[PDB]
Amino acid sequence: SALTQPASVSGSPGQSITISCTGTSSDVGAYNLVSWYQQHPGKTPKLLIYEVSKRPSGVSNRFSGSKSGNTASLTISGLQPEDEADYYCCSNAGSYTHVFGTGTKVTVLVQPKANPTVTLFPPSSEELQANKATLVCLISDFYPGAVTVAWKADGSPVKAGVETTKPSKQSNNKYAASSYLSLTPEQWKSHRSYSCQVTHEGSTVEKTVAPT
Amino acid sequence: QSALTQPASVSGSPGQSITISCTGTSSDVGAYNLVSWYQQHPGKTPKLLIYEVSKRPSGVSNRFSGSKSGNTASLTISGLQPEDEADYYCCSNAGSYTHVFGTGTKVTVLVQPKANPTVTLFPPSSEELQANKATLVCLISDFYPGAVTVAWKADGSPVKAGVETTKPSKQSNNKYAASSYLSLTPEQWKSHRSYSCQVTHEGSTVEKTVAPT
Ligand code: NA
Ligand code: NA
Repeated sequence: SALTQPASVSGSPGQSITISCTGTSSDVGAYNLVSWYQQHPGKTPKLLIYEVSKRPSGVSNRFSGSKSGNTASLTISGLQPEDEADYYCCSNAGSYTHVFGTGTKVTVLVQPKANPTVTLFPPSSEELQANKATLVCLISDFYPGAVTVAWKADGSPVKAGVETTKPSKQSNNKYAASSYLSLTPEQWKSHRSYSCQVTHEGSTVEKTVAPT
Repeated sequence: QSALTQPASVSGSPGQSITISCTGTSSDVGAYNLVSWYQQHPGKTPKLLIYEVSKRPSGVSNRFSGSKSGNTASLTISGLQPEDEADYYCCSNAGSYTHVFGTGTKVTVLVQPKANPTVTLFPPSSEELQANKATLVCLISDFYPGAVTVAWKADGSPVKAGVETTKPSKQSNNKYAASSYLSLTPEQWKSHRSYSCQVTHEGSTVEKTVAPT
């Protein structure tokens, strides 16, 4: 069973952050064999900590590790922009078996937090004339680069047919993403409205669209 | 702190060949002819595939082969089959009585054919126009691999100002999706006769056109 980590955390340059990683008494709690890895996208992982608290040669002392019960912790002090990466824990579940955490993305805040602009598009006429009814929810100009998207039909949940893209930085150094909802024309015309609800930093924006 | 470095995961198509790498040091992989390879399916006991770099036990298919060069060892799986989907681990002697193991590689077996993108061009929405904005969205979906080139036109003429295109991301069907949006004022939108989104993917081109109404 995988080890449990928070999906993300953020801090300002110079701050201290802490990442926790929770397992069971058969792995994290059974041995002092917890290791921490830093991975930038596309690069091989770098070992930061091994055996709970030991640093390999050449690893900065800004990184420290500890453990209490079935939870191991990685602390990063003096947060620097180069520390923006994915961090995952690893632990022995036995002599040869290892279990891995799900990874925590560390965001180093390089600009003010920005709530997203949300623009919802009904199906185009070309689309409906072709018996398609895809809706697109454009989400732009937000920071940091994480949002939660939920669709609705007449104020009821809709989970099937939804695809949301991973946020990516645009030219204004803010993040953009889109979510689209594949619908048949019958679904589109049988409801009074469809809604795209976008949540960012606990704040929620909902846009609504209706057949015409 | 020692471990043999393996890529976390690779993937290949049925029938093709893949090669896993296993990087050690001059004191283990590079020092001896004693690299082994194991295959493990979830919840099952590991199976020795290769020992002493390239020797194959009886009962192991000859589709598995091992080699090494310098401080890096390699396992090759020819004629990839669905049953080959598993975790693969390398190990090497670090000395007479010591051994180092690898971090493991998940081998996923999945057909991933090329696919040209579906392109849907959206004109400005009503609420957007009443807020004095007229963004156009070009939805680009269901393509593989994850690289496209988007070009916008107005009146058949190239337009690069005010366009943003998201980095393509893999969707639930293992194909990629992205969107390109063009930021206009309502006045710009109405002052043109035509707007077009042209998507290029592997020597294939799709152009969609929309006009104000
Ligand atoms: Na113009
Ligand atoms: Na045009």
